[PDB]
Amino acid sequence: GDKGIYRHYMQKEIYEQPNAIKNTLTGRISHGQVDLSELGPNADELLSKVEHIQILACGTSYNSGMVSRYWFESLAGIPCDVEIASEFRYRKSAVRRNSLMITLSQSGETADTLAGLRLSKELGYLGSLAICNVPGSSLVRESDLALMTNAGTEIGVASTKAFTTQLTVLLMLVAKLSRLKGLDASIEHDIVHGLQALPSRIEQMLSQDKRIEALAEDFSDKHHALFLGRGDQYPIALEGALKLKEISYIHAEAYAAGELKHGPLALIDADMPVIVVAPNNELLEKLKSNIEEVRARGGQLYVFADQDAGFVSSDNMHIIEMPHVEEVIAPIFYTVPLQLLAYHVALIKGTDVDQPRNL
Repeated sequence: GDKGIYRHYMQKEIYEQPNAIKNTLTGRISHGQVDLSELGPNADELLSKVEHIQILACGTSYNSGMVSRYWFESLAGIPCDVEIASEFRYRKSAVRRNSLMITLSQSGETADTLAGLRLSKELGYLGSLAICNVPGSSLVRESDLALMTNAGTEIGVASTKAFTTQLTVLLMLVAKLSRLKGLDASIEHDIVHGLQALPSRIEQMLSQDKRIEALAEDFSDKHHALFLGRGDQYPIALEGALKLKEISYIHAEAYAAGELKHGPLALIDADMPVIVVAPNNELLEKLKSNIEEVRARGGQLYVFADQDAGFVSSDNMHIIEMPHVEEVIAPIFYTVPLQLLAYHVALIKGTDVDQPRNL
């Protein structure tokens, strides 16, 4: 990795995101559909007889996994369950009738997943689709089926592109399975549309850089933050929180937006800004009401929403507007501002973005 124009690998990776997402599509879309042809002819058996998915990873790879759960359950109608590699490999787990081992992972060497998988062999899982990003290495070698996200490599210790790409492949596989089960096949095409939209929708968001450099000032000297998502956006709060913990060292915690008032609200003052990710109007109405209950301790709500939704900043709710995007890929879109955000906080605090402390 040569740095080129950028200050850091991480910045670079963020800015490489649209491209990399190109590559993870190159020849997986043809006749404008999902071609899972590197899979080899022994692929499509199996996937048809699936009535449950089990995903299994660490770090950020886990959050990508968590996202794609929401997808399956609603889009492909296939039960999905997510687990942290370490939590898995030490419980007697009940197995699900006919189950797939999707094991998400970056470089596919990750100690914990690796043996997570192995335990499934002897637990009688239908088998193993790995998703990962390095050719032939220990996870790749022992998995039945591969889905190399080929990102070019990620040098910064904070997963950026690696997240988006994994989300993409997750997304194709949602499509492959939705057809291999009969359903509306429009439900494939939405994915495919959004899927092709995506690369330049991120460039949309990338251009918005500057406006995020602004907001990070609001965050650069805080020591707590509270990221709030719902449904499939919630796992994006986990990725939000995570990155802020990771590269800016702020205590960031993510939380189900519904749940503000069973715990955290009492934590909010001038030192814990609350970020929400992409609420709908009904949600926002509750959060608005929540945060007003704490205007006195000087708490602020920062909301990332569709310019299209016409929310308006009141004095202590601050709308950050993003462009419209197609619901199917929203989760992927919204990742980037949180990435840039964290990154800019890190930049202003001057903390070691590429190799951050203890990670």
